[PDB]
Amino acid sequence: YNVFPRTLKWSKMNLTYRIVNYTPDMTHSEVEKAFKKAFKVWSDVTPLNFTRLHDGIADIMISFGIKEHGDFYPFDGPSGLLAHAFPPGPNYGGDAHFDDDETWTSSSKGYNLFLVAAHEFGHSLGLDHSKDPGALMFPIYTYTGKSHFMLPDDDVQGIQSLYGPGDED
Ligand SMILES: NC(=O)[C@H](CCC(=O)O)NC(=O)CCc1ccc(-c2ccc(-c3ccccc3)cc2)cc1
Ligand SMILES: [Ca+2]
Ligand SMILES: [Ca+2]
Ligand SMILES: [Ca+2]
Ligand SMILES: [Zn+2]
Ligand SMILES: [Zn+2]
Repeated sequence: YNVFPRTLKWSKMNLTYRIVNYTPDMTHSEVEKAFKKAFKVWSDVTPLNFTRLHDGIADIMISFGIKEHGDFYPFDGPSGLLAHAFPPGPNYGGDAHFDDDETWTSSSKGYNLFLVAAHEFGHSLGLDHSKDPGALMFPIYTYTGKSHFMLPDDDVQGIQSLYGPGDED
């Protein structure tokens, strides 16, 4: 695994997030739950906590967009780039953007929002790309048909090197 240069990292363990808008492809309930499940991937093996905020500015702002969408990193229509995320820091640090030209799903048809989000949140938390083909932080989108996603050992090691492991006894 690899961490971002400068080892940009969250100093607080209690993070907040907020979904600013939604993709039409899935119900709101379904989108909220994917992102929640994506966060649990990482908080299960660390002392990090993710709390939904009702309004205002959360540590991790989550949104959808197409093409030119408000920053200087436009999306590219269907296929190609699926999402992008900013490394830990103030303001736009931690924020994740997802390309709504993609068809998002909770299954195998389209791109699976949960798996893309889980990979993107790895970035928000300070992981770069892994050279290990079995890694969640591997740079190529990869589908799995497993009910209970198992975060690969490479990512566990990577994220624990930043934040230590999860709780005890
Ligand atoms: N093409 C680009 O320039 C951007 C850069 C932004 C970025 O890298 O974040 N990449 C993407 O959009 C693809 C983002 C991406 C999303 C998901 C996954 C992804 C990787 C592995 C598994 C997986 C790993 C183990 C078991 C089952 C699934 C799932 C999703 C990889 C890259
Ligand atoms: Ca795209
Ligand atoms: Ca932020
Ligand atoms: Ca869409
Ligand atoms: Zn963006
Ligand atoms: Zn990536």
